[PDB]
Amino acid sequence: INNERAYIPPGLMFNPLVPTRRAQYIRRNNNPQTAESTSRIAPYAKPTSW
Amino acid sequence: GSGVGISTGGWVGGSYFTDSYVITKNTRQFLVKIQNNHQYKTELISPSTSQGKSQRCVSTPWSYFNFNQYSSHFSPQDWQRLTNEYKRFRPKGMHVKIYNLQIKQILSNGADTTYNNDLTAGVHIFCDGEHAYPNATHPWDEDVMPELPYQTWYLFQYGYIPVIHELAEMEDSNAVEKAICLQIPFFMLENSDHEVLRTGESTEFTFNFDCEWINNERAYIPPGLMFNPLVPTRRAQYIRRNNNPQTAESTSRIAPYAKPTSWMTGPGLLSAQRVGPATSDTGAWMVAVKPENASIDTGMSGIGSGFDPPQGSLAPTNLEYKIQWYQTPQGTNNNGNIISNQPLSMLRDQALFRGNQTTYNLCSDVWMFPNQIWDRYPITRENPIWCKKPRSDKHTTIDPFDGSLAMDHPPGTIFIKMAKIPVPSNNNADSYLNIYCTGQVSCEIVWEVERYATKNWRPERRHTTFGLGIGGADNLNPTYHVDKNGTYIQPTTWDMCFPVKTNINKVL
Amino acid sequence: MTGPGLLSAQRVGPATSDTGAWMVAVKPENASIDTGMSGIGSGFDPPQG
Amino acid sequence: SLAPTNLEYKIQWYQTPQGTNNNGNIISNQPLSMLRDQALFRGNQTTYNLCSDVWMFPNQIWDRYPITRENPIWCKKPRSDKHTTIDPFDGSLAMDHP
Amino acid sequence: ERRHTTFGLGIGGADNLNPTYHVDKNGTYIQPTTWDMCFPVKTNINKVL
Amino acid sequence: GSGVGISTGGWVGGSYFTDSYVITKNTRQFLVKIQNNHQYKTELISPSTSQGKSQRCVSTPWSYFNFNQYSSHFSPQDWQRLTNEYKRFRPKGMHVKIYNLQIKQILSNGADTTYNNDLTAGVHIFCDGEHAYPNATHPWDEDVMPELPYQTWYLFQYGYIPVIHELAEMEDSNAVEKAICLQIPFFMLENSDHEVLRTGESTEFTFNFDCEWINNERAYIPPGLMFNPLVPTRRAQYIRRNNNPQTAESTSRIAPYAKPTSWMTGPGLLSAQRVGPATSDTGAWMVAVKPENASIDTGMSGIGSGFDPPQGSLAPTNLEYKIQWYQTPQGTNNNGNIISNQPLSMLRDQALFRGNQTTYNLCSDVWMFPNQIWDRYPITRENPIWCKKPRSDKHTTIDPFDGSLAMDHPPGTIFIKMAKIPVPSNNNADSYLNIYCTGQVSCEIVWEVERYATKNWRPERRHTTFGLGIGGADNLNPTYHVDKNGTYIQPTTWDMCFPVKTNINKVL
Amino acid sequence: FNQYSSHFSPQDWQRLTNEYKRFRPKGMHVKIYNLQIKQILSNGADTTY
Amino acid sequence: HELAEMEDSNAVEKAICLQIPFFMLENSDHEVLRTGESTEFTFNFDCEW
Repeated sequence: INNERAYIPPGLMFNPLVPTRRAQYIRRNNNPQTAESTSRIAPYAKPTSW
Repeated sequence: GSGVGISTGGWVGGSYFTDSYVITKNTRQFLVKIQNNHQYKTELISPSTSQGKSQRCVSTPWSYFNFNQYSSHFSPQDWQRLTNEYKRFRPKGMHVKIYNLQIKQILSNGADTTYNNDLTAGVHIFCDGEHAYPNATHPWDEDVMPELPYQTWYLFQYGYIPVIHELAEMEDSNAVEKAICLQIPFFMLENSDHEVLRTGESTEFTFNFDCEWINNERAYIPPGLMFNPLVPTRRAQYIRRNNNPQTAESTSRIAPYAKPTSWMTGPGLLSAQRVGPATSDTGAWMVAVKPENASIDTGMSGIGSGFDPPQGSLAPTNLEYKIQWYQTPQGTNNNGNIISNQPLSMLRDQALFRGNQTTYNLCSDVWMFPNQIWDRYPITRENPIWCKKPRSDKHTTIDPFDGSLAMDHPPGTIFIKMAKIPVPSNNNADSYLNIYCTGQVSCEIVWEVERYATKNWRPERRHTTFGLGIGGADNLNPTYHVDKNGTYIQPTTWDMCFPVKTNINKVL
Repeated sequence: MTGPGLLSAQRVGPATSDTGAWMVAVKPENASIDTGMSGIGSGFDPPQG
Repeated sequence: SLAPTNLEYKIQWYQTPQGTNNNGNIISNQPLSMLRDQALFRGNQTTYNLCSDVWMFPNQIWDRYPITRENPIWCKKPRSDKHTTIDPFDGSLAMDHP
Repeated sequence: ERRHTTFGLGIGGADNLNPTYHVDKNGTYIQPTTWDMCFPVKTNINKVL
Repeated sequence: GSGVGISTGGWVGGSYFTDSYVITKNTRQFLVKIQNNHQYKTELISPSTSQGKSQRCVSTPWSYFNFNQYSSHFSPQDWQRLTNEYKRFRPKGMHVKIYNLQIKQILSNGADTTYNNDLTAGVHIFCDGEHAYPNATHPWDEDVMPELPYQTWYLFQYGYIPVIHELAEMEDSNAVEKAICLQIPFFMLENSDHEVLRTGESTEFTFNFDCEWINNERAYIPPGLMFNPLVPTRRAQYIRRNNNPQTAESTSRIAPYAKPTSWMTGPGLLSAQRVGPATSDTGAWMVAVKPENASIDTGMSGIGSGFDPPQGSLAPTNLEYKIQWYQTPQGTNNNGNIISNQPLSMLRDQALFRGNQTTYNLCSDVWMFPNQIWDRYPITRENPIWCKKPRSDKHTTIDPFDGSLAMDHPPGTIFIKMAKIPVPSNNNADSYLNIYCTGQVSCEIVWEVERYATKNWRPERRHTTFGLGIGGADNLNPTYHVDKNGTYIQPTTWDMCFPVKTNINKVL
Repeated sequence: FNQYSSHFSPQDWQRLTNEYKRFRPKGMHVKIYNLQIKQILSNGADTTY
Repeated sequence: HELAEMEDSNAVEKAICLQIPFFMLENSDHEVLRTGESTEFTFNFDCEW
C-alpha cells in the first residue's frame, strides 16, 4: 500500500516548451459557425495516452 | 594522448543487420545555447486568447537529448530492411557518447559576431538512471535526432508542469486551491551530482531495456473468421418473435459457414467529437481531475489533457480520429501533414454492431471485455520508439494508442547545460559570459530482432520504392533525397513511410 | 462486482444469414460493402457471458 | 477513483457504535493527490459533458483508495475461476489467504 | 512537501478541554472528527510519475 | 589526463539521510574580484553622522569562503526531513574542494568589456588550521553560500578590526592611548605559506568538529511542573504577617497540586532598552572596555559592542528583544524582515516573579544561579551553524544566544586572492593586470544525527507546507520556488523557515 | 484483527505515514494466554464469580 | 492548565493544547505475574557523594 502523491495527472507529463508533431482535424461544426479546419497541436496541452 | 588538440572519439554509423539482432549506429553535431539565462522562472505559458489553458510550467537552464523516434536510428533503407525481413523487434540496449566538445565564446562588437573559441570552460552533463525529475520526453514532440545525419542538432530547453494552472489559479477564498498551490514541487537538476566536462573530456552512458516486442505481422482474417466452413456445426439459433414486420420466432441450426465466435473486438471510444477552437486543447476526451470544491474558470477546456487517438483499434469514422502529423516544423495547416491510414491488416479494424433485432447499428464505446483481441498500432518510421509508463498503484493492460511502447524506466534523459561563467560588476551581477557548446553524440542501440518463416505459398507483400513518389523544387528527385537547393524531400502521406504490420502474414 | 456480459442486442434477421446479435466485422475505411453488416465478420455467441 | 458528485458516493463511517445518524460520522475527503480525481468528459462537439460509467480501458491509471488509520487492513479475495485487476474500493487489500 | 501535524487535529470532549486523541474527564477517548484528523496515507511525500 | 582542457572535478550535491548520519553535498560557482587593488590600507570605515563609532578596521586584497549557515547546506526539504525525523544533529566533518578554476582577464576598450580568458595565471588559496589571523567569519553577516545552487557566489573582502578606533583616536596628551595605538597588530596573509593554482590545478580541504549537539526536541511542561499532583506532599508554608490588608500569619501544608520545585529559570537581561539612533550601534547592553584613563568622545556609543539578544531564554517583553533578520540584502526597514517567534516549547519561556508579599512582579536580570535550566535558542534554517569561541583564560557555560554553536577551532576560513600580475611602467608602478577567477567549491559535510523514539500516544507535530504561504509577482508560486521573473520567493515570518525544537517531545 | 487503528498508535501511524513510501504487513504472530474461567453465579439480582 | 484553558480566540493556546502528550503504560511491554511468580529489578547509580 503506497503512501505517495502525484503532483500532476499522468496525462500532464510533457515539456510544454517543445513543439509537438501532431495535428487536429475538427469536423464542420454544423451550427453555430466555424467550418472545419486542421491545425497543429499547441506546444502546451499536448495529447496523452493514459 | 589526452588534452586539447586530441579528438576523443570518431564518427560512427552505418547499421549492421544480423539475423538475431540489428545494431544501428548514429552520430550528430549538436549545440547548447544557454537557454533562459541560467535562472529558472516559471513562465505561465498561455496564448492570449486568454481563454486558453495557460499552463504555468517551469523553465530551466538545462537542455536535453531526445533519442525517441525510429526515423532517427534507421535510414529509409535500414527501416524497410527490417520491416520486410523480420517478424518483430525491440531495442535491446543503448549506448550514448558525448565527445569532441567545443566552447566557442560568443562575442558581439555590435551587429556581426565573433567566436574566439575558448578553453578552460565547462559543460554540465546529467543523466537519469532513477527517473527522478519530471522527464521532459513526450512521445511525439518535435526534434529528437534529425532523421538525416550531417544535420546539426539543436537541443531544446528542459521544462515541466509543476501543477495544473487552474486549481491554484486561484480564485479568492479558498484553501482547497491554496493547498495544491502550496504543494507544487520544485525540481532542480543541480541537486544530484553530475559531470562537468572541458573540451578534452568525454562521457559515456549505457541503457538496458525491459521492453515489449513490436510485431511486424499481418492477420489475413479476423480472429472470429477461423474455422472450417465445410464442416457443419452443432449449435442453434433461437430468434425472438420479430413484433413487426413479420416472421414469428423459430429455432434453427447454425449454417456451416458463418459459425459463431468468441474473441470480441478491441476497445475504442468513437462517440465524442473534438470541442471548440484550436489552441484550446480539443481532445474530444478530457481526463481532467475535478477535485470536490476547488474552483474552475470556463472549462473543462482548460483542465486535464485530451485523450488521443480514440479509437484505439476499432476503425475510425472520420479523419478526426485518424491521428496526423506534419513531419516538419515548417508545416502549415495543410502542408506536410501526412495522415495515418489503415494497414489493411484484419485485426485492427474491428467494428461492433449489436442492435436492433432488425438492423445492425455501429456502437460507440466498446470498453474492455474478456475475450477481446486488438492489434497494437502498426506504427511507422516516424513514430516515437517508447513512452514512459507513469508510476501508479493500479493500471490496465497498458497498450498506448500512439503505438510506441511503455516502460517502467525508459532511457534516462540526458541533460546538458553550459556551466554559467559569471563576470564581475558593481551592483553586483546578474551577469554572465555568453558561450555555447558543440559536440558529437553517438547513439548506438542494439535491437533484439526475429526473422520470419511461413508456409504461405504466395508472394506476400513488401515495401517498394514504388509506393514512394517524386517531389521537391522542380519535381526532380523522388522522396528520400536532397533538393537542389538541397532540402531533404519529405515523404507525403502514409505509405511513403513504410509501416510495420502491413507485411508478412501470421496464422492466428 | 459481477462478471461482464452483453445483454442489449437481439439476433438480426433470417437464419443462414449469420444472426449473432453482435457482429465483430472489420469495416476498413473505404473498401466497399453490399447489404450488410450481415455479411461481414462473425457473430459473437453467447453474450452473456 | 473518478471523483464523486455528491456525498452519496463519498463513503462515511461513524468510528463509534454509539454514533447516531449525524454524530461520529466522519466522511471521506479528497486527498488532493492528482491521480485519484479523474473526471471524464467526451461530448459534445460543442461542450464537454461529464460521463457516467467509464468501465475498464487499456491505458487506464487510477490510484488505490488513500485509506487512513481507521480502515481495514485486508479483505479476502473470494476463490473463483476468473477475475479482473482486483483493486478493492474500500482501500484495504485482497489476499488469497488472509 | 507535506506532513501530518497535530494542527490538523482539533479540541473536543466534555468541557472542550483535551484535544483529540486523548482521554476525557469522565475519561472517554475523544474521537477524531472528520477526515483529516485520521491521517491518511497518499496525501504526503510526492512521486514523479 | 591533466592540464588545461581537462576538468578537475564534477558537480556534486543531493544529500543522503541515513539513520546514523546525514551527508549534505553542495557545489557553487564563485568569482574573485581583486578587491582593494592588492594593497591593504585601513579605511577608517564610519558613516558621517561623524558621531558614529567610526571603526578603523583593515582592508585586505583577500576574499574568503563563508560556509556558516544551515540554509546553505540544506534544501527546504532536506531541512524538515531532519527537523521532523531526528532528535539531534551536529556536523561531524567537512570537506571542501576548489576546482575548475578560470582566469578571464578583464579588458576595457572603453564602455563595453571583453574577456580573453587567460592561461599562465594564478590564484592564491589559503586556509587556517591554527586560526591564527583575525578570522572574518561572524555568525550572521550576509552571503555565506547562496541557499539556492546555480546561483553564482560572489566572495567578500577580508578585513578585521586591529583596535578600537576611539582609545588611540587619540586626543592630545596621552601615552595611555599612545600605547594601544602602538600595539595594534598588523596581520598579513602572505606570511604563512599557501598554494597558488593555475587553471588545471585544484585543492582540497578537510575539517573535523569537536562540537556540541543541537537538539530538536520539545518540553511539554516546565521542569518545575514535574510531579504527581495526586500524591500529597510533606512540606509546609509559613507566611509572614501581611501588614495590610489583613490575614495574619499562618502555617499550612502545601497542596498536593502545585508542589514547590528546584530548577530555576534560565538567565536573561530584560531591563535595558536600545539607546539612540540607528547606525550608532544600539545594543541596549554595551560591553565596552573603559581603561582607567584613556580618553573618550561622546559615548559609551562608540566603544565596545552591543550585546544581542538579551534575553537569552526568559521570554522577552517586546519586539526589541525578539531578534529579527531581513533574509535578503535588498531588505528595507520593513520588507523581508522575518521576526523570531516563540517555539511554544515550555523550557524556553521562563519568566520570574519574586515580589511583593502581595503581588508577583516580573523581575529584570536573573543572572546565573545553581539550579537553572534553559533551552538553547531553537534556531531555524536561516541561522549560522557555528561561532568561534574566543581564546581566553576563563569563561562561563558558553551558550550563544544566537543559537549557532561555539567551537575552539571552527572550520578554518578559506582565503583566496587573485595573484597580482604587475605591468611595466616608467614611474614605475603602481599598476597591475585586471583579472578575475571563477570556479566551483564543493562543500560536503557529514552530520552526526540521532533518530527519535518516544512512548507518546498522540500524533505530536511536524512541519507541513501548510505553514508556508503564497507569494511573489502575481501571487502565484507558494514560498520556496521561483518567480516568473524568476526570483526565489523568500519565506515570510518565522514559521516558514522550519525551526527545530518545535517538534517531537521529550520527557524531562 | 483487521484494521490499522488497532495496530498503530496515532503517533506510530503518522510516523510511517510521514516517513515512508510504502508498507505491507510481512507476518503476524498471535498468542492467547493468561486464561481465566470465572463461573458466573446468580443468587437472584447481584452476581458472584 | 492555564495556557490552553483556553480563552476564546486563540490559536496560541490552541497550540500547546493540541500538543499535550498522552502517555500510557501499556505501550512498552511489561510483566504480568500470578501468585507463584516473582520479579527482580536492579539499578546502578552515577551519583554524587
